[PDB]
Amino acid sequence: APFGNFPHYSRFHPPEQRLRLLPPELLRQLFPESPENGPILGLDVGCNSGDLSVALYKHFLSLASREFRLLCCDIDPVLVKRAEKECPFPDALTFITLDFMNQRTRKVLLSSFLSQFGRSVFDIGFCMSITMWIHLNHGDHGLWEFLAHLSSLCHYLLVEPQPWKCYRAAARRLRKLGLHDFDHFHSLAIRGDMPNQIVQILTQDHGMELICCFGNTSWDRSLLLFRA
Ligand SMILES: Nc1ncnc2c1ncn2[C@@H]1O[C@H](CSCC[C@H](N)C(=O)O)[C@@H](O)[C@H]1O
Repeated sequence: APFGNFPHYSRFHPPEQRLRLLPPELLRQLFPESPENGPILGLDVGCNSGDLSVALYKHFLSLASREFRLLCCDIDPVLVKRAEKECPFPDALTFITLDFMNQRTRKVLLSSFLSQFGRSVFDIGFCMSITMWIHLNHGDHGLWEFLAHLSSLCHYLLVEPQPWKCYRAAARRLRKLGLHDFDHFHSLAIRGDMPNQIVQILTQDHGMELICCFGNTSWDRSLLLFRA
């Protein structure tokens, strides 16, 4: 699993103590309630086995005027269709297999999904614990391009950057497991304060402003909310 496609990542830190400081009223606190805008469209990048996506859907409190549709994508197809067969809400969550660092696949599938509601772009994006894997697999330039695509693809963006602590463990686990091919740990110049580095990249470069954060940047894991 070089892209970090660990089966059932949910055994690793539980959904509940990654959203305990996340307000359930977030969907109420971010979007108007006029139904003319249509459903609230979320893009969950990196839905390992649907656990955290289902938990995010069950966690947010609805508006009772619009409905929350969530397109979740992942690079491992077996994991995606497991998430499909394990998923409580069929008519609310749509699972697809996508390598987000592929222009053609991403453009085609994301326009196929958003054509169903008009929706030139998404409403809210979810980038939970995928930053480090995009980084390790495509260098600083791939992290930059990933954040750029998500900034120009979403109105709001809830990123969970993995700290530099996890980088060492992941790089060791990949180097020893005959997979140092999917690892640029040496050539990474963006380092140390991954939350603040993501903040600076999404702020100076991609026209987004940090409007919320739940957790400390020096904590276990911090959640960071940007808006275009
Ligand atoms: N280029 C890429 N495009 C899409 N998904 C990717 C990707 N690289 C990695 N992923 C997916 O991103 C996930 C990161 S693991 C995090 C799982 C989930 N976000 C959670 O926090 O519970 C992995 O399951 C992997 O399958």
